[PDB]
Amino acid sequence: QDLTVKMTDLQTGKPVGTIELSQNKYGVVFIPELADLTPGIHGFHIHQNGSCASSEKDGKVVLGGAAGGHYDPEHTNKHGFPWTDDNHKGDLPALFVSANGLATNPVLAPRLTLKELKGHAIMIHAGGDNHSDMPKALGGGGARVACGVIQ
Amino acid sequence: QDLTVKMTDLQTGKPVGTIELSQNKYGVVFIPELADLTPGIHGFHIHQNGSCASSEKDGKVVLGGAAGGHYDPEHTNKHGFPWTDDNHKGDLPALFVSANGLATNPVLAPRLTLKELKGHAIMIHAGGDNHSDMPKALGGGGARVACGVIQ
Ligand SMILES: [Cu+2]
Ligand SMILES: [Cu+2]
Ligand SMILES: [Zn+2]
Ligand SMILES: [Zn+2]
Repeated sequence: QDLTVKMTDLQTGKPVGTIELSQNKYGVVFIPELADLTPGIHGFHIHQNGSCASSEKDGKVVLGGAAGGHYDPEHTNKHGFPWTDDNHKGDLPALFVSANGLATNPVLAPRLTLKELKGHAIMIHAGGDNHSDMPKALGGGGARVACGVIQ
Repeated sequence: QDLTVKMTDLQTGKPVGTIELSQNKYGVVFIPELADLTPGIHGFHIHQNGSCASSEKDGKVVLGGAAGGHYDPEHTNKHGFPWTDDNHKGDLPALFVSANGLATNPVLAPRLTLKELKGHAIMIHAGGDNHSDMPKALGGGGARVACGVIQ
């Protein structure tokens, strides 16, 4: 264990739980303890800016848009797998949400370190993540439903 | 990519798809392409013996029991996480099965290598995997539903 990240639903504004971040010899483990999520597989990524506030795009509101794009320190400008290097370092494996709307399945990011995560935002999307920009950009994650700033 | 493992349902005996095994700098990636599985999270582990045949335990039939216990080359005799060392090296992250009964979400095992996998069995269980022997042994995976021998 190490860091505790408070997550909040963007649409409702109410807290949905926390995610514990820990560093180990194989990378960063994300241990979720969230509730009230839509059952299924969800896009899960680290974003650039440390904010969950809404942004604005061509006259339309973007929930959690202030977080910016996917954390991409090497400027790959591509969405990929958590085990591939030529893509966003913030690409995490998808988060599993069971029928009861709970997310407790831990996940690991081999290309990340805890230290570099400080000041960034953890994002959970409505759609899944096929780890590619096609047929849909950013793995088809779609809108941002839950978000939290890494302290 | 590298190896293709044919998976078959133990109860029905009919094929359920394949799992592609590939080696990369971070470990072994398991890319599933399975169908006809019960929606939800499933225990996913590498077992000792290279057989999916049934075994016998105190007069009761054990589907896929010929596969033996979880691959544990260091004899830890404990069930754990894919990123912890003091437990079965065959402990993989859980497999996600969507509502449509399909399993396509790729998963990685940082403690494994392709070469050592040859001759072992890939197992999918009915229950999930909380990566511990409690409250239920072997992460609560329960019975074995799908199995395949690594060539
Ligand atoms: Cu994202
Ligand atoms: Cu098993
Ligand atoms: Zn990305
Ligand atoms: Zn095990």
